[PDB]
Amino acid sequence: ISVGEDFPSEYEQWLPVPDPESRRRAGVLLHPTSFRGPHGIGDLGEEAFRFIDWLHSTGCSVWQVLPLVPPDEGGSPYAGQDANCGNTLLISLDELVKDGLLIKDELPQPIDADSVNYQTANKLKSPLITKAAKRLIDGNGELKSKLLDFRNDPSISCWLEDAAYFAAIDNTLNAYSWFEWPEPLKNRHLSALEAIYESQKEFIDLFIAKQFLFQRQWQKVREYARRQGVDIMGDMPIYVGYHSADVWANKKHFLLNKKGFPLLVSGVPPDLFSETGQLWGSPLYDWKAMESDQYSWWVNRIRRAQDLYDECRIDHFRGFAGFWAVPSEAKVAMVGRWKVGPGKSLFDAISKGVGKIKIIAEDLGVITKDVVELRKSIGAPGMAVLQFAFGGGADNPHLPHNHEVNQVVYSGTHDNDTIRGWWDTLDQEEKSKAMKYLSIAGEDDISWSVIQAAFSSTAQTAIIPMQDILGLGSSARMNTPATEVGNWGWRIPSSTSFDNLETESDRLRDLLSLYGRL
Amino acid sequence: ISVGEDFPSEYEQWLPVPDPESRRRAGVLLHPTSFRGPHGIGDLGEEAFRFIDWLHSTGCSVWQVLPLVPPDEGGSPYAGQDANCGNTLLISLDELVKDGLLIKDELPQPIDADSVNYQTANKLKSPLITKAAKRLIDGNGELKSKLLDFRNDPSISCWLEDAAYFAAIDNTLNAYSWFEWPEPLKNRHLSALEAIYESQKEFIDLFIAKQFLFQRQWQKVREYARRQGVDIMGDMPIYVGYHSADVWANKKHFLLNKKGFPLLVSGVPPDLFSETGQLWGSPLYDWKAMESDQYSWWVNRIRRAQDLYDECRIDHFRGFAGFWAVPSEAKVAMVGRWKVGPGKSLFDAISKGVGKIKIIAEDLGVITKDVVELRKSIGAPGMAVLQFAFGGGADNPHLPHNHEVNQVVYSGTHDNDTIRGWWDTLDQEEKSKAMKYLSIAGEDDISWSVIQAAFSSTAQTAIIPMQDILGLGSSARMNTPATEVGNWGWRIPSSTSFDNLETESDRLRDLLSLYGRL
Ligand SMILES: C[C@H]1O[C@H](O[C@H]2[C@H](O)[C@@H](O)[C@@H](O[C@H]3[C@H](O)[C@@H](O)[C@H](O)O[C@@H]3CO)O[C@@H]2CO)[C@H](O)[C@@H](O)[C@@H]1N[C@H]1C=C(CO)[C@@H](O[C@H]2O[C@H](CO)[C@@H](O[C@H]3O[C@H](C)[C@@H](N[C@H]4C=C(CO)[C@@H](O)[C@H](O)[C@H]4O)[C@H](O)[C@H]3O)[C@H](O)[C@H]2O)[C@H](O)[C@H]1O
Ligand SMILES: C[C@H]1O[C@H](O[C@H]2[C@H](O)[C@@H](O)[C@@H](O[C@H]3[C@H](O)[C@@H](O)[C@H](O)O[C@@H]3CO)O[C@@H]2CO)[C@H](O)[C@@H](O)[C@@H]1N[C@H]1C=C(CO)[C@@H](O[C@H]2O[C@H](CO)[C@@H](O[C@H]3O[C@H](C)[C@@H](N[C@H]4C=C(CO)[C@@H](O)[C@H](O)[C@H]4O)[C@H](O)[C@H]3O)[C@H](O)[C@H]2O)[C@H](O)[C@H]1O
Repeated sequence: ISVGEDFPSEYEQWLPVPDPESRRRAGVLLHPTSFRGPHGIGDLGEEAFRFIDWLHSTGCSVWQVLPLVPPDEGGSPYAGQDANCGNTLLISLDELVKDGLLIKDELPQPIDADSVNYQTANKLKSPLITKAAKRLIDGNGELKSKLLDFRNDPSISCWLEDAAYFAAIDNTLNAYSWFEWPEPLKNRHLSALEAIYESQKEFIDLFIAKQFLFQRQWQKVREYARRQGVDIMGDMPIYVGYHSADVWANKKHFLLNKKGFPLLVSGVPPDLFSETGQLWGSPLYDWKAMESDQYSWWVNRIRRAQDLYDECRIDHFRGFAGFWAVPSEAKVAMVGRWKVGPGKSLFDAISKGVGKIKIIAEDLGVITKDVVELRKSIGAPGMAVLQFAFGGGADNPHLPHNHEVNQVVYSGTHDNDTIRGWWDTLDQEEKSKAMKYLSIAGEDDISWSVIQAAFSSTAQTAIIPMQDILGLGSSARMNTPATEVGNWGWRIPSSTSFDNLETESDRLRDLLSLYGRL
Repeated sequence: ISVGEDFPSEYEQWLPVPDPESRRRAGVLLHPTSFRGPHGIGDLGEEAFRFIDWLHSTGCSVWQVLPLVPPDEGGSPYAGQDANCGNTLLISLDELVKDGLLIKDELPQPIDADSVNYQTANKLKSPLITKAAKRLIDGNGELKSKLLDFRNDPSISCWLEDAAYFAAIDNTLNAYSWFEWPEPLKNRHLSALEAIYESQKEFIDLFIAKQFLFQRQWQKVREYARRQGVDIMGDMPIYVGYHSADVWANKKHFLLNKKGFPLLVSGVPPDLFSETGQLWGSPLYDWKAMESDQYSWWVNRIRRAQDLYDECRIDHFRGFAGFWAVPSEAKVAMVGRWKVGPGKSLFDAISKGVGKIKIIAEDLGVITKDVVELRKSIGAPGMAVLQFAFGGGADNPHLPHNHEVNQVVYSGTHDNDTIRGWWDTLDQEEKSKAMKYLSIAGEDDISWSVIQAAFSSTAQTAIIPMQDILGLGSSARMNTPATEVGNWGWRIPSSTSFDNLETESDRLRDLLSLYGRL
């Protein structure tokens, strides 16, 4: 219509429509090992479905988990034994009964494990998981046909075969790591791998069958989440452990010497958690090498993650701009150097290979100019953690008035204390600063005040740890960085069920309503 | 530095620097007619400088005024008698004593005017302002030389001459408006204008001298503001009155019939303020005609505003996308229709002619898709008013969780009640809704709770009316839309001075500090 002319009679109702991709929402951070149950550890069975139902009733639409990789021996998902495999100790045994692979009589006696012991859980559950996998590979029915489909899926076998062979070799040998393996296994000579197949054929087929079982139980949890309107946000650990099929089967893509030993290892300089810095110990990526077959190993990680999650947190995102390299012999991280990461070049390859992708940049720590620019050049939202909001002055980016829309706000991460515990240890200048910003009734319910401040944010997504919805103290902390004992063990108390959290559900629902996050 | 290589030793300190154009700030809305003083009305003398000093001590860096045009007879700046002229009743007489144009003995006896009466002020001040202008045009000194410079400034005369001639003709004739003027004055015949100059030469030179005096006092106020770090935000009324030099000297650029009578007039459909809508009564722009000499009249408005202000509010911004046209004979606005505005085409011409300009879009009312898009396509911030936040649900754009960064947040505008008065009339559903969002101590200090909510916003600029800093009731309301009597009259109580507002100053300074607006 030309300037000056009349509009049609429905001009007043030509109102702007809210973008569905801009929808405000809330979520809960809860790793599946924290579910209750009689087998020493949480699993992908009934408790997972009950939690989704409870989460649905709160109005939350996001469930954030830690990485689902097989953890290290202290329970850590961030130096896993493989990059793409699933933690087979998350397999529900009760579910294997529904699938026909176990009979009820075989299910073991319950144990009291108010925290996870990964070794206790392993001794109790692995015999039955192997028995179930044995019955699966023996059968000729529909489930066997689904296993064969899984195996020869081109994008499963490009990681699954190497991982089975690796697990098989490690079962044959007494060595501490693959560094000590004999040269022909260590460097993957065809005949040596052929011999391993012949002598460890059954073990290999069992390992592949256990990965199929994990895959199946997880995809069912995720379908049930989708059915109840819940997206699952996974977690992509930046580094993988030395003793893994990933490092072993792609030596030239890591920073190792001629004999396979790491030249440099991962960590961060002196920070909040340690005076000497955090020495993680992982091997590091030879980025110029990776660049040369298009980061195909990184592109397969993201493809695997797309199959497991709706959305994905990229751990230590800053590491792709610049990474901290410590000499491999060092006993502390504080002696080390910053090195140039792959930058945008990695993310263009992920785009080109995988397509459109929902990524959350965990951009916490030392944030330099090149990190901020990388995050913005791929469009990924960053993070705000309220527990870091009350040091410094009013320009602190974690304070609500400084949040952005394309961002996720946490009360805290799995690396922080709970709110209660954090408030208990808090320095007095930081505490009275926080009282001026927050709305506090009783200090008992400081959790709800912080949760309230997170939801009132302009940030599109607000994530709360289950510990803070339950108002738990420091004994419920999931992880303390720069410590080796007593992490990754927290479980929901055996006496709290998802049917006894109606008050919490309502109180949350009220807040999401109030801040337009339903 | 290539991928994999070491960074230099100052990598940790390559931290991102905050953009100075992103600086958060606060301000006060206060029209100069509201200043105290003995002459029935506020002026650009000592009270203006005292306010700037007080404003500086609070930490605010913005002073927002209403349009400074000569108002209509009820005091309204939004249907002024001219578009570019200054309200000569804002001239300080005490300042004219300092300039040598008046002697102290001539200054009149004080009057008690706790609200402005524009006619009382006109009777009292105009004889002395004319006396002062007479002494100015009679002189041969430095001030006369500055007047001559003002006159022949090419971008002053392209509006000032028409406005003097118009005022001169109106002084000669008994007519109500220029519609009733004889054809040769009405249509600006050369010989008829020549005759006016010869018979009204002195009046004309006096009018031009009064505009010089306004210009001088205003530029001194603005230089003092700049010295104290205070920007002045003006206001660009969208429409100008029928009886003005603007309409008269540019007939073909308005929607008038062959004889000069308006075909259509301005207003808005049925809304919050009136069941029949607001019939403003102004003539309307013939936009296709204006497009044809590049909107040169609009481009001169903005040029004039650049000379008076740092930044400018565009009143009824939505009107440039679509405008409501009511038949001229109508007694209510509710019978009318929406017509297509000039859109981006106007703003490209302003860019091309004036350069870079700091514009605030007053995008309140009925907001259609084409308004949101126009605002965004020129990059202008919009507005949020907290007084409209508590109708509807959690998607209401005036609620703090929905603010954007490129935005100005107000407790209220000059069109709203004060906070106190607003809270006093508030419906009970709206009131308990507000109590859940706001932090309220005593209801007396509801003003400070709303001021707090405005400052805590992510919006880059927060503006508060002086009435709310003083915690005043509805009697201090500046304007009620769709009313004709009792507006534009509010003045600071004669017993409140800027030296007795230390507590207010501190309390504000505390809030700006807390929300990073210092
Ligand atoms: C944890 C987090 O750290 C970095 O960000 C921190 C930052 O450092 C802090 O300063 C702070 O920053 C705030 C700041 O305080 C505020 O002032 C400011 O305003 O805001 C900033 C935030 O912007 O907090 C942030 C965030 O917490 C990183 O940047 C961040 O990405 C990190 N979080 C990630 C990353 C990892 C990486 O793995 C996870 O790390 C966890 O897992 C590892 C691995 O298990 C664990 O390490 C333990 O286990 C190792 C295996 C062990 N290594 C030994 C191994 C051997 C075998 O070879 C031995 O031979 C030898 O003895 C050792 O090498 C480690 O010793 C052991 O510690 C980490 O502890 C654990 O945290 C994080 O979970 C993940 O979220
Ligand atoms: C005022 C404001 O109105 C519009 O926006 C409103 C909106 O209409 C409201 O509904 C509400 O919207 C909210 C809503 O409630 C919420 O639910 C929702 O969530 O948010 C929205 C906000 O987005 O509030 C908004 C904002 O207040 C416009 O869109 C907005 O731009 C307007 N504000 C501007 C514009 C003007 C333009 O004039 C100013 O108007 C003021 O000045 C005029 C001029 O004096 C005054 O009019 C009086 O004086 C006239 C001379 C008189 N005319 C008579 C003349 C005659 C002869 O010619 C007579 O014969 C005849 O009887 C008359 O025509 C008028 O009668 C008289 O009223 C206005 O009253 C005065 O307000 C605003 O100050 C400025 O801020």
